[PDB]
Amino acid sequence: AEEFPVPNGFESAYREVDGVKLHYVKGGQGPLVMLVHGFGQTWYEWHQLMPELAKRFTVIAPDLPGLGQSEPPKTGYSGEQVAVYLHKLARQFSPDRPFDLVAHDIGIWNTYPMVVKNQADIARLVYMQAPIPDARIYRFPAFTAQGESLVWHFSFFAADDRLAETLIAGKERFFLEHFIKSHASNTEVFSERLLDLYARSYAKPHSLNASFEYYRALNESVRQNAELAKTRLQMPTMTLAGGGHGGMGTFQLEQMKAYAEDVEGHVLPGCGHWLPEECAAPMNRLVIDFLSR
Amino acid sequence: AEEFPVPNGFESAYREVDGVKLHYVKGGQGPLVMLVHGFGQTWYEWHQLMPELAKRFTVIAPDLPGLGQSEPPKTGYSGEQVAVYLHKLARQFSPDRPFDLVAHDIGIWNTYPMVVKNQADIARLVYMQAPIPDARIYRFPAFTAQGESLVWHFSFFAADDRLAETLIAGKERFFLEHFIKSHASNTEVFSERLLDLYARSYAKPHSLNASFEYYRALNESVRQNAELAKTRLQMPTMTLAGGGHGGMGTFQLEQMKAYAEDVEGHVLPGCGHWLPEECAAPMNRLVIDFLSR
Repeated sequence: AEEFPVPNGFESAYREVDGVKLHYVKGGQGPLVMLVHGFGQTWYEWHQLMPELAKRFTVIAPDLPGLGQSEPPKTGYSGEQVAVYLHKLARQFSPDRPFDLVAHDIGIWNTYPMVVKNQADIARLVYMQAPIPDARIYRFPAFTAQGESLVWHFSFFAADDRLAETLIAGKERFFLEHFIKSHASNTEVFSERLLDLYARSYAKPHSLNASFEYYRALNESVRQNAELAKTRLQMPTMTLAGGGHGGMGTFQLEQMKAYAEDVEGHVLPGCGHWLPEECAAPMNRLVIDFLSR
Repeated sequence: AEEFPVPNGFESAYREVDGVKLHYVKGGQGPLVMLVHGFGQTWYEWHQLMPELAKRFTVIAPDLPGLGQSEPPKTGYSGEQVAVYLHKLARQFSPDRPFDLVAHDIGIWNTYPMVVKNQADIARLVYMQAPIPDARIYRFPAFTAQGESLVWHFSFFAADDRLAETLIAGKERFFLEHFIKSHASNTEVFSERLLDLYARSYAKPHSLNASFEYYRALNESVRQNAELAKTRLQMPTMTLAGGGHGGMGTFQLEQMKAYAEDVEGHVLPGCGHWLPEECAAPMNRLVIDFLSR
Protein backbone atom coordinates (compact mmCIF):
# COMPACT_ATOMS: atom_id res chain seq x y z
CA ALA A 1 0.00 0.00 0.00
CA GLU A 2 1.62 3.22 -1.25
CA GLU A 3 0.51 6.77 -0.55
CA PHE A 4 2.15 8.03 -3.78
CA PRO A 5 3.00 6.37 -7.11
CA VAL A 6 6.60 5.17 -7.38
CA PRO A 7 8.43 6.17 -10.59
CA ASN A 8 9.30 3.46 -13.07
CA GLY A 9 12.50 1.71 -12.05
CA PHE A 10 12.31 2.77 -8.40
CA GLU A 11 11.38 0.72 -5.34
CA SER A 12 9.41 1.60 -2.23
CA ALA A 13 11.09 0.07 0.83
CA TYR A 14 11.70 0.49 4.57
CA ARG A 15 14.76 0.47 6.81
CA GLU A 16 14.71 0.24 10.60
CA VAL A 17 17.13 2.84 12.01
CA ASP A 18 17.60 3.09 15.79
CA GLY A 19 14.26 1.35 16.27
CA VAL A 20 12.36 3.62 13.86
CA LYS A 21 11.03 2.22 10.58
CA LEU A 22 11.81 4.77 7.84
CA HIS A 23 10.11 4.65 4.44
CA TYR A 24 12.09 5.60 1.36
CA VAL A 25 11.99 5.38 -2.43
CA LYS A 26 15.20 4.33 -4.17
CA GLY A 27 16.48 3.91 -7.70
CA GLY A 28 19.48 4.36 -9.93
CA GLN A 29 23.14 3.41 -9.81
CA GLY A 30 26.30 5.23 -8.83
CA PRO A 31 27.21 7.53 -5.94
CA LEU A 32 24.39 8.23 -3.53
CA VAL A 33 22.19 11.33 -3.41
CA MET A 34 19.66 11.70 -0.60
CA LEU A 35 16.67 14.02 -1.17
CA VAL A 36 14.87 15.24 1.96
CA HIS A 37 11.36 16.73 1.73
CA GLY A 38 9.64 19.33 3.89
CA PHE A 39 6.42 20.22 5.68
CA GLY A 40 3.14 19.44 3.93
CA GLN A 41 4.80 16.93 1.62
CA THR A 42 6.66 13.61 1.43
CA TRP A 43 9.30 11.95 -0.73
CA TYR A 44 6.89 12.50 -3.62
CA GLU A 45 7.86 16.16 -4.08
CA TRP A 46 11.05 14.80 -5.67
CA HIS A 47 9.38 12.42 -8.13
CA GLN A 48 10.16 14.49 -11.25
CA LEU A 49 13.80 15.09 -10.30
CA MET A 50 14.47 11.48 -9.23
CA PRO A 51 14.48 9.78 -12.69
CA GLU A 52 16.88 12.41 -14.07
CA LEU A 53 19.31 12.05 -11.16
CA ALA A 54 19.02 8.25 -11.30
CA LYS A 55 20.78 8.30 -14.69
CA ARG A 56 24.11 8.85 -12.90
CA PHE A 57 23.40 8.53 -9.15
CA THR A 58 21.84 6.15 -6.69
CA VAL A 59 18.89 8.21 -5.45
CA ILE A 60 17.14 7.77 -2.10
CA ALA A 61 14.19 9.89 -0.96
CA PRO A 62 13.03 9.13 2.60
CA ASP A 63 9.89 10.20 4.38
CA LEU A 64 10.77 12.26 7.47
CA PRO A 65 10.02 10.53 10.80
CA GLY A 66 6.28 10.61 11.46
CA LEU A 67 5.47 11.88 7.95
CA GLY A 68 4.59 9.91 4.85
CA GLN A 69 5.02 6.20 5.62
CA SER A 70 7.80 6.65 8.24
CA GLU A 71 7.31 5.93 11.93
CA PRO A 72 7.69 8.84 14.38
CA PRO A 73 11.10 9.34 15.98
CA LYS A 74 11.73 7.69 19.33
CA THR A 75 14.16 10.35 20.59
CA GLY A 76 12.60 13.64 19.52
CA TYR A 77 11.94 16.09 16.73
CA SER A 78 14.78 18.58 17.18
CA GLY A 79 17.14 18.91 14.24
CA GLU A 80 20.02 17.10 15.93
CA GLN A 81 17.81 14.17 16.97
CA VAL A 82 16.17 13.68 13.58
CA ALA A 83 19.46 14.15 11.70
CA VAL A 84 20.84 11.01 13.39
CA TYR A 85 18.17 8.90 11.66
CA LEU A 86 18.80 10.42 8.25
CA HIS A 87 22.59 10.20 8.55
CA LYS A 88 22.48 6.54 9.56
CA LEU A 89 19.99 5.76 6.78
CA ALA A 90 22.24 7.28 4.11
CA ARG A 91 25.31 5.52 5.50
CA GLN A 92 23.58 2.14 5.21
CA PHE A 93 23.62 2.67 1.44
CA SER A 94 26.94 4.58 1.28
CA PRO A 95 29.06 3.25 4.16
CA ASP A 96 32.46 3.85 2.53
CA ARG A 97 32.01 7.00 0.43
CA PRO A 98 30.54 10.49 0.89
CA PHE A 99 27.04 11.14 -0.40
CA ASP A 100 25.22 14.18 -1.77
CA LEU A 101 22.34 15.87 0.03
CA VAL A 102 19.40 17.91 -1.28
CA ALA A 103 16.93 19.29 1.25
CA HIS A 104 13.79 21.47 1.14
CA ASP A 105 12.13 23.40 3.99
CA ILE A 106 12.32 21.43 7.27
CA GLY A 107 14.52 18.92 5.46
CA ILE A 108 17.17 21.59 6.12
CA TRP A 109 16.42 21.66 9.85
CA ASN A 110 16.60 17.88 9.99
CA THR A 111 19.94 17.53 8.15
CA TYR A 112 22.12 20.52 9.05
CA PRO A 113 23.39 18.95 12.34
CA MET A 114 24.54 15.74 10.72
CA VAL A 115 26.22 17.70 7.90
CA VAL A 116 28.25 19.86 10.28
CA LYS A 117 29.04 16.90 12.55
CA ASN A 118 30.03 14.53 9.71
CA GLN A 119 31.43 16.85 7.03
CA ALA A 120 33.59 14.13 5.46
CA ASP A 121 30.41 12.14 4.69
CA ILE A 122 28.79 14.95 2.62
CA ALA A 123 30.24 15.46 -0.86
CA ARG A 124 27.93 18.25 -2.10
CA LEU A 125 24.94 20.00 -0.51
CA VAL A 126 21.83 21.75 -1.87
CA TYR A 127 19.47 23.60 0.45
CA MET A 128 16.27 25.33 -0.64
CA GLN A 129 13.43 27.39 0.85
CA ALA A 130 13.78 27.66 4.62
CA PRO A 131 16.10 29.26 7.18
CA ILE A 132 18.57 27.13 9.02
CA PRO A 133 17.23 27.47 12.60
CA ASP A 134 19.08 30.33 14.29
CA ALA A 135 18.34 33.72 15.86
CA ARG A 136 17.50 35.17 12.42
CA ILE A 137 14.12 33.44 12.62
CA TYR A 138 13.12 35.79 15.44
CA ARG A 139 13.44 38.79 13.10
CA PHE A 140 10.76 37.77 10.59
CA PRO A 141 7.58 39.89 10.88
CA ALA A 142 4.24 38.69 12.20
CA PHE A 143 2.33 40.84 9.69
CA THR A 144 3.26 42.66 6.48
CA ALA A 145 2.06 45.76 4.64
CA GLN A 146 2.07 43.98 1.27
CA GLY A 147 1.70 40.30 0.55
CA GLU A 148 1.62 37.99 3.55
CA SER A 149 3.97 37.18 6.41
CA LEU A 150 5.91 34.10 5.36
CA VAL A 151 6.39 32.44 8.72
CA TRP A 152 3.62 33.39 11.11
CA HIS A 153 2.85 29.66 10.93
CA PHE A 154 5.96 29.09 13.09
CA SER A 155 3.97 30.40 16.08
CA PHE A 156 0.72 28.68 15.08
CA PHE A 157 2.38 25.29 14.69
CA ALA A 158 4.53 25.66 17.83
CA ALA A 159 1.67 26.83 20.09
CA ASP A 160 0.80 24.83 23.24
CA ASP A 161 -2.43 22.87 23.86
CA ARG A 162 -2.06 21.11 20.48
CA LEU A 163 -3.62 24.27 19.04
CA ALA A 164 -2.85 23.56 15.37
CA GLU A 165 -3.73 19.85 15.46
CA THR A 166 -7.01 20.57 17.28
CA LEU A 167 -8.06 23.27 14.81
CA ILE A 168 -6.92 21.47 11.64
CA ALA A 169 -8.21 17.95 12.42
CA GLY A 170 -11.16 17.27 10.11
CA LYS A 171 -10.10 20.20 7.89
CA GLU A 172 -6.71 18.88 6.74
CA ARG A 173 -7.44 18.99 3.02
CA PHE A 174 -8.77 22.55 3.24
CA PHE A 175 -5.83 23.74 5.33
CA LEU A 176 -3.16 22.17 3.16
CA GLU A 177 -4.53 23.70 -0.04
CA HIS A 178 -4.53 27.10 1.63
CA PHE A 179 -1.03 26.69 3.09
CA ILE A 180 0.48 25.47 -0.17
CA LYS A 181 -1.18 27.99 -2.46
CA SER A 182 -0.58 30.92 -0.08
CA HIS A 183 3.16 30.10 -0.27
CA ALA A 184 3.18 29.66 -4.06
CA SER A 185 3.72 31.89 -7.08
CA ASN A 186 2.70 29.30 -9.72
CA THR A 187 -0.36 28.01 -7.91
CA GLU A 188 -1.76 26.25 -10.98
CA VAL A 189 0.56 23.25 -10.55
CA PHE A 190 -1.33 22.25 -7.39
CA SER A 191 -4.16 20.34 -9.00
CA GLU A 192 -6.96 19.07 -6.81
CA ARG A 193 -5.68 15.54 -7.54
CA LEU A 194 -2.17 16.34 -6.27
CA LEU A 195 -3.53 18.14 -3.21
CA ASP A 196 -5.74 15.11 -2.46
CA LEU A 197 -2.62 12.89 -2.39
CA TYR A 198 -0.65 15.12 -0.05
CA ALA A 199 -3.60 15.80 2.24
CA ARG A 200 -4.42 12.10 2.67
CA SER A 201 -0.89 11.46 3.88
CA TYR A 202 -0.52 14.26 6.40
CA ALA A 203 -4.09 13.80 7.73
CA LYS A 204 -3.08 10.49 9.34
CA PRO A 205 -3.41 11.51 13.01
CA HIS A 206 0.18 10.64 13.91
CA SER A 207 1.42 12.51 10.81
CA LEU A 208 -0.60 15.64 11.57
CA ASN A 209 0.88 15.67 15.06
CA ALA A 210 4.39 14.87 13.81
CA SER A 211 4.18 17.77 11.34
CA PHE A 212 3.79 20.28 14.15
CA GLU A 213 6.25 18.62 16.54
CA TYR A 214 9.04 19.77 14.20
CA TYR A 215 7.93 23.34 14.94
CA ARG A 216 7.50 22.70 18.67
CA ALA A 217 11.18 21.68 18.64
CA LEU A 218 12.31 24.69 16.58
CA ASN A 219 13.61 26.71 19.55
CA GLU A 220 15.54 23.66 20.75
CA SER A 221 17.00 23.34 17.24
CA VAL A 222 18.06 27.01 17.36
CA ARG A 223 19.86 26.38 20.65
CA GLN A 224 21.54 23.26 19.22
CA ASN A 225 22.70 25.10 16.10
CA ALA A 226 24.20 28.01 18.05
CA GLU A 227 26.85 25.56 19.25
CA LEU A 228 27.18 23.64 15.97
CA ALA A 229 27.62 26.77 13.82
CA LYS A 230 31.01 27.49 15.41
CA THR A 231 32.40 25.33 12.57
CA ARG A 232 31.66 26.45 9.02
CA LEU A 233 30.76 23.93 6.33
CA GLN A 234 33.62 23.21 3.92
CA MET A 235 32.00 21.25 1.10
CA PRO A 236 30.50 22.77 -2.07
CA THR A 237 27.02 24.12 -1.32
CA MET A 238 24.22 25.61 -3.43
CA THR A 239 21.13 27.47 -2.21
CA LEU A 240 17.90 27.88 -4.14
CA ALA A 241 15.05 30.24 -3.29
CA GLY A 242 11.92 31.47 -4.97
CA GLY A 243 11.74 35.10 -6.03
CA GLY A 244 7.95 35.15 -6.30
CA HIS A 245 5.14 34.98 -3.78
CA GLY A 246 6.17 32.68 -0.91
CA GLY A 247 9.86 32.73 -1.82
CA MET A 248 12.70 33.37 0.62
CA GLY A 249 14.37 35.66 -1.91
CA THR A 250 17.89 36.75 -1.06
CA PHE A 251 17.64 35.52 2.55
CA GLN A 252 18.52 31.93 1.66
CA LEU A 253 21.95 32.71 0.21
CA GLU A 254 22.73 35.56 2.60
CA GLN A 255 22.18 33.31 5.63
CA MET A 256 24.10 30.43 4.07
CA LYS A 257 27.17 32.65 3.60
CA ALA A 258 27.45 32.70 7.41
CA TYR A 259 27.44 28.88 7.47
CA ALA A 260 29.46 27.81 4.41
CA GLU A 261 32.80 28.67 2.85
CA ASP A 262 31.88 27.56 -0.68
CA VAL A 263 28.33 28.61 -1.59
CA GLU A 264 26.57 29.62 -4.80
CA GLY A 265 22.99 30.87 -4.69
CA HIS A 266 20.08 31.30 -7.07
CA VAL A 267 16.76 33.11 -6.77
CA LEU A 268 14.23 31.75 -9.26
CA PRO A 269 11.85 34.44 -10.58
CA GLY A 270 8.16 33.64 -10.70
CA CYS A 271 8.57 30.79 -8.22
CA GLY A 272 7.46 30.57 -4.61
CA HIS A 273 8.15 28.02 -1.92
CA TRP A 274 7.42 24.78 -3.78
CA LEU A 275 10.31 24.85 -6.23
CA PRO A 276 10.28 21.18 -7.44
CA GLU A 277 6.64 21.55 -8.55
CA GLU A 278 6.29 25.26 -9.37
CA CYS A 279 9.51 25.53 -11.34
CA ALA A 280 10.60 21.97 -12.17
CA ALA A 281 12.61 22.72 -15.31
CA PRO A 282 14.97 25.41 -13.93
CA MET A 283 15.20 23.84 -10.48
CA ASN A 284 15.98 20.36 -11.78
CA ARG A 285 18.60 21.78 -14.16
CA LEU A 286 20.32 23.74 -11.40
CA VAL A 287 20.43 20.71 -9.10
CA ILE A 288 21.56 18.21 -11.77
CA ASP A 289 24.30 20.54 -13.03
CA PHE A 290 25.58 21.33 -9.53
CA LEU A 291 25.74 17.68 -8.50
CA SER A 292 27.28 16.61 -11.83
CA ARG A 293 30.33 18.90 -11.51
CA ALA B 1 -32.62 37.16 25.99
CA GLU B 2 -29.26 38.80 26.68
CA GLU B 3 -25.89 37.30 25.85
CA PHE B 4 -24.48 38.76 29.09
CA PRO B 5 -25.95 39.79 32.46
CA VAL B 6 -26.83 43.49 32.66
CA PRO B 7 -25.80 45.28 35.90
CA ASN B 8 -28.54 46.65 38.10
CA GLY B 9 -29.66 50.12 37.06
CA PHE B 10 -28.42 49.64 33.50
CA GLU B 11 -30.50 49.24 30.34
CA SER B 12 -29.81 47.05 27.30
CA ALA B 13 -31.10 48.79 24.19
CA TYR B 14 -30.55 49.42 20.49
CA ARG B 15 -30.22 52.38 18.14
CA GLU B 16 -30.14 52.59 14.36
CA VAL B 17 -27.03 54.36 13.06
CA ASP B 18 -26.72 54.74 9.29
CA GLY B 19 -29.04 51.78 8.82
CA VAL B 20 -27.16 49.50 11.25
CA LYS B 21 -28.81 48.32 14.48
CA LEU B 22 -26.27 48.77 17.29
CA HIS B 23 -26.64 47.14 20.72
CA TYR B 24 -25.45 48.94 23.84
CA VAL B 25 -25.77 48.90 27.61
CA LYS B 26 -26.34 52.29 29.28
CA GLY B 27 -26.63 53.67 32.80
CA GLY B 28 -25.77 56.59 35.01
CA GLN B 29 -26.24 60.34 34.84
CA GLY B 30 -23.96 63.22 33.94
CA PRO B 31 -21.58 63.72 31.01
CA LEU B 32 -21.15 60.81 28.63
CA VAL B 33 -18.38 58.21 28.67
CA MET B 34 -18.36 55.64 25.86
CA LEU B 35 -16.50 52.36 26.51
CA VAL B 36 -15.48 50.34 23.43
CA HIS B 37 -14.50 46.65 23.72
CA GLY B 38 -12.13 44.57 21.61
CA PHE B 39 -11.67 41.21 19.92
CA GLY B 40 -12.99 38.09 21.64
CA GLN B 41 -15.25 40.14 23.89
CA THR B 42 -18.29 42.43 23.96
CA TRP B 43 -19.62 45.31 26.06
CA TYR B 44 -19.48 42.90 29.02
CA GLU B 45 -15.74 43.32 29.53
CA TRP B 46 -16.67 46.72 31.04
CA HIS B 47 -19.33 45.39 33.43
CA GLN B 48 -17.22 45.88 36.58
CA LEU B 49 -16.17 49.41 35.63
CA MET B 50 -19.65 50.52 34.54
CA PRO B 51 -21.43 50.77 37.94
CA GLU B 52 -18.51 52.71 39.44
CA LEU B 53 -18.31 55.13 36.51
CA ALA B 54 -22.11 55.56 36.51
CA LYS B 55 -21.87 57.30 39.90
CA ARG B 56 -20.47 60.38 38.10
CA PHE B 57 -21.14 59.84 34.36
CA THR B 58 -23.66 58.59 31.86
CA VAL B 59 -21.98 55.39 30.66
CA ILE B 60 -22.62 53.68 27.32
CA ALA B 61 -20.91 50.44 26.25
CA PRO B 62 -21.77 49.41 22.67
CA ASP B 63 -21.15 46.14 20.93
CA LEU B 64 -18.90 46.66 17.90
CA PRO B 65 -20.66 46.16 14.55
CA GLY B 66 -21.17 42.44 13.93
CA LEU B 67 -20.05 41.49 17.45
CA GLY B 68 -22.16 40.88 20.53
CA GLN B 69 -25.73 41.83 19.63
CA SER B 70 -24.86 44.54 17.06
CA GLU B 71 -25.63 44.18 13.36
CA PRO B 72 -22.63 43.97 11.01
CA PRO B 73 -21.57 47.22 9.33
CA LYS B 74 -23.04 48.08 5.96
CA THR B 75 -20.01 50.08 4.77
CA GLY B 76 -16.99 48.07 5.89
CA TYR B 77 -14.68 47.09 8.72
CA SER B 78 -11.86 49.60 8.25
CA GLY B 79 -11.21 51.94 11.14
CA GLU B 80 -12.57 55.00 9.36
CA GLN B 81 -15.81 53.23 8.39
CA VAL B 82 -16.52 51.71 11.79
CA ALA B 83 -15.64 54.93 13.63
CA VAL B 84 -18.55 56.67 11.86
CA TYR B 85 -21.03 54.33 13.56
CA LEU B 86 -19.51 54.82 17.00
CA HIS B 87 -19.19 58.61 16.66
CA LYS B 88 -22.80 58.99 15.54
CA LEU B 89 -24.04 56.67 18.30
CA ALA B 90 -22.22 58.76 20.92
CA ARG B 91 -23.60 61.98 19.44
CA GLN B 92 -27.16 60.65 19.77
CA PHE B 93 -26.65 60.63 23.53
CA SER B 94 -24.30 63.63 23.90
CA PRO B 95 -25.28 66.10 21.16
CA ASP B 96 -24.50 69.28 23.15
CA ARG B 97 -21.30 68.37 25.03
CA PRO B 98 -18.02 66.57 24.32
CA PHE B 99 -17.89 63.00 25.59
CA ASP B 100 -15.14 60.80 27.01
CA LEU B 101 -13.87 57.71 25.23
CA VAL B 102 -12.29 54.56 26.69
CA ALA B 103 -11.23 51.80 24.28
CA HIS B 104 -9.48 48.43 24.47
CA ASP B 105 -7.73 46.44 21.72
CA ILE B 106 -9.52 46.87 18.35
CA GLY B 107 -11.80 49.41 20.03
CA ILE B 108 -8.79 51.68 19.45
CA TRP B 109 -8.71 50.85 15.75
CA ASN B 110 -12.43 51.55 15.48
CA THR B 111 -12.36 54.92 17.26
CA TYR B 112 -9.08 56.68 16.46
CA PRO B 113 -10.34 58.12 13.12
CA MET B 114 -13.40 59.74 14.63
CA VAL B 115 -11.32 61.11 17.52
CA VAL B 116 -8.81 62.82 15.23
CA LYS B 117 -11.53 64.10 12.86
CA ASN B 118 -13.92 65.34 15.59
CA GLN B 119 -11.58 66.55 18.31
CA ALA B 120 -14.03 69.12 19.68
CA ASP B 121 -16.40 66.20 20.39
CA ILE B 122 -13.90 64.34 22.62
CA ALA B 123 -13.25 65.60 26.13
CA ARG B 124 -10.77 62.98 27.39
CA LEU B 125 -9.35 59.80 25.86
CA VAL B 126 -8.22 56.47 27.37
CA TYR B 127 -6.61 53.82 25.16
CA MET B 128 -5.39 50.41 26.36
CA GLN B 129 -3.71 47.28 24.99
CA ALA B 130 -3.24 47.53 21.23
CA PRO B 131 -1.30 49.62 18.73
CA ILE B 132 -3.02 52.32 16.80
CA PRO B 133 -2.78 50.88 13.24
CA ASP B 134 0.40 52.28 11.68
CA ALA B 135 3.75 51.10 10.35
CA ARG B 136 4.90 50.06 13.84
CA ILE B 137 2.77 46.92 13.62
CA TYR B 138 5.04 45.60 10.83
CA ARG B 139 7.91 45.30 13.33
CA PHE B 140 6.39 42.75 15.71
CA PRO B 141 7.99 39.29 15.33
CA ALA B 142 6.37 36.18 13.89
CA PHE B 143 8.08 33.91 16.42
CA THR B 144 10.07 34.23 19.65
CA ALA B 145 12.68 32.27 21.58
CA GLN B 146 9.97 31.48 24.18
CA GLY B 147 7.42 30.20 21.66
CA GLU B 148 4.43 31.82 20.02
CA SER B 149 4.55 35.60 19.58
CA LEU B 150 2.12 38.32 20.66
CA VAL B 151 0.53 39.17 17.32
CA TRP B 152 0.98 36.30 14.88
CA HIS B 153 -2.83 36.23 15.06
CA PHE B 154 -2.87 39.40 12.91
CA SER B 155 -1.88 37.21 9.94
CA PHE B 156 -4.04 34.22 10.93
CA PHE B 157 -7.11 36.45 11.16
CA ALA B 158 -6.31 38.48 8.02
CA ALA B 159 -5.75 35.40 5.84
CA ASP B 160 -8.19 34.78 2.99
CA ASP B 161 -10.21 31.62 2.18
CA ARG B 162 -12.03 32.29 5.48
CA LEU B 163 -9.08 30.48 7.03
CA ALA B 164 -9.83 31.51 10.61
CA GLU B 165 -13.61 30.91 10.44
CA THR B 166 -13.12 27.52 8.82
CA LEU B 167 -10.57 26.24 11.32
CA ILE B 168 -12.21 27.71 14.42
CA ALA B 169 -15.79 26.68 13.65
CA GLY B 170 -16.64 23.73 15.89
CA LYS B 171 -13.74 24.71 18.20
CA GLU B 172 -14.79 28.25 19.16
CA ARG B 173 -14.58 27.76 22.94
CA PHE B 174 -11.28 25.87 22.65
CA PHE B 175 -9.70 28.56 20.50
CA LEU B 176 -10.93 31.50 22.54
CA GLU B 177 -9.65 29.99 25.80
CA HIS B 178 -6.25 29.44 24.21
CA PHE B 179 -6.24 32.95 22.76
CA ILE B 180 -7.24 34.58 26.05
CA LYS B 181 -4.86 32.60 28.25
CA SER B 182 -1.92 32.99 25.85
CA HIS B 183 -2.36 36.78 26.14
CA ALA B 184 -2.92 36.81 29.90
CA SER B 185 -0.65 37.13 32.88
CA ASN B 186 -3.37 36.10 35.33
CA THR B 187 -5.40 33.29 33.81
CA GLU B 188 -7.24 32.65 37.09
CA VAL B 189 -9.56 35.63 36.57
CA PHE B 190 -11.19 33.82 33.60
CA SER B 191 -13.67 31.34 35.01
CA GLU B 192 -14.90 28.51 32.82
CA ARG B 193 -18.30 30.23 32.89
CA LEU B 194 -16.93 33.58 31.66
CA LEU B 195 -15.19 31.78 28.80
CA ASP B 196 -18.45 30.02 27.93
CA LEU B 197 -20.28 33.36 27.71
CA TYR B 198 -17.70 34.98 25.44
CA ALA B 199 -17.34 31.89 23.27
CA ARG B 200 -21.05 31.51 22.59
CA SER B 201 -21.27 35.16 21.52
CA TYR B 202 -18.46 35.21 18.99
CA ALA B 203 -19.41 31.73 17.75
CA LYS B 204 -22.49 33.20 16.05
CA PRO B 205 -21.59 32.77 12.34
CA HIS B 206 -21.85 36.46 11.48
CA SER B 207 -19.89 37.38 14.64
CA LEU B 208 -17.13 34.87 13.96
CA ASN B 209 -16.74 36.38 10.50
CA ALA B 210 -17.04 39.97 11.74
CA SER B 211 -14.26 39.31 14.28
CA PHE B 212 -11.78 38.54 11.52
CA GLU B 213 -13.00 41.16 9.04
CA TYR B 214 -11.54 43.79 11.39
CA TYR B 215 -8.16 42.17 10.74
CA ARG B 216 -8.75 41.78 7.01
CA ALA B 217 -9.18 45.58 6.98
CA LEU B 218 -6.10 46.24 9.14
CA ASN B 219 -3.74 47.23 6.32
CA GLU B 220 -6.45 49.52 4.93
CA SER B 221 -6.76 51.08 8.41
CA VAL B 222 -2.97 51.59 8.48
CA ARG B 223 -3.14 53.41 5.15
CA GLN B 224 -6.09 55.53 6.33
CA ASN B 225 -4.25 56.46 9.51
CA ALA B 226 -1.10 57.50 7.65
CA GLU B 227 -3.10 60.48 6.37
CA LEU B 228 -5.19 61.10 9.50
CA ALA B 229 -2.12 61.22 11.78
CA LYS B 230 -0.96 64.45 10.09
CA THR B 231 -3.21 66.06 12.74
CA ARG B 232 -2.10 65.44 16.31
CA LEU B 233 -4.55 64.78 19.14
CA GLN B 234 -4.97 67.74 21.48
CA MET B 235 -7.27 66.39 24.22
CA PRO B 236 -6.05 64.92 27.54
CA THR B 237 -5.12 61.28 26.92
CA MET B 238 -4.15 58.34 29.13
CA THR B 239 -2.73 55.01 28.01
CA LEU B 240 -2.79 51.76 29.97
CA ALA B 241 -0.85 48.58 29.25
CA GLY B 242 -0.05 45.33 30.99
CA GLY B 243 3.48 44.78 32.21
CA GLY B 244 3.18 41.00 32.26
CA HIS B 245 2.78 38.25 29.66
CA GLY B 246 0.43 39.51 26.96
CA GLY B 247 0.97 43.16 27.82
CA MET B 248 2.13 45.88 25.46
CA GLY B 249 4.52 47.22 28.09
CA THR B 250 6.07 50.58 27.26
CA PHE B 251 4.92 50.37 23.62
CA GLN B 252 1.45 51.75 24.35
CA LEU B 253 2.63 55.07 25.79
CA GLU B 254 5.63 55.43 23.50
CA GLN B 255 3.47 55.07 20.39
CA MET B 256 0.83 57.39 21.82
CA LYS B 257 3.43 60.13 22.38
CA ALA B 258 3.68 60.35 18.58
CA TYR B 259 -0.07 60.99 18.31
CA ALA B 260 -1.00 63.06 21.36
CA GLU B 261 0.46 66.26 22.79
CA ASP B 262 -1.01 65.71 26.29
CA VAL B 263 -0.56 62.07 27.32
CA GLU B 264 0.15 60.16 30.52
CA GLY B 265 0.68 56.42 30.65
CA HIS B 266 0.78 53.56 33.11
CA VAL B 267 2.10 50.01 32.88
CA LEU B 268 0.40 47.60 35.27
CA PRO B 269 2.69 44.89 36.69
CA GLY B 270 1.21 41.43 37.02
CA CYS B 271 -1.28 42.04 34.20
CA GLY B 272 -1.37 41.06 30.55
CA HIS B 273 -3.79 42.00 27.79
CA TRP B 274 -7.19 41.66 29.47
CA LEU B 275 -6.89 44.63 31.79
CA PRO B 276 -10.57 45.06 32.83
CA GLU B 277 -10.62 41.43 34.02
CA GLU B 278 -7.02 40.69 34.99
CA CYS B 279 -6.55 43.98 36.81
CA ALA B 280 -10.05 45.35 37.35
CA ALA B 281 -9.39 47.32 40.52
CA PRO B 282 -6.27 49.32 39.51
CA MET B 283 -7.50 49.74 35.94
CA ASN B 284 -10.87 50.98 37.20
CA ARG B 285 -9.19 53.35 39.66
CA LEU B 286 -6.89 54.91 37.07
CA VAL B 287 -9.72 55.39 34.54
CA ILE B 288 -12.14 56.86 37.10
CA ASP B 289 -9.53 59.25 38.49
CA PHE B 290 -8.32 60.35 35.05
CA LEU B 291 -11.86 61.09 33.86
CA SER B 292 -12.89 62.75 37.12
CA ARG B 293 -10.24 65.50 36.98
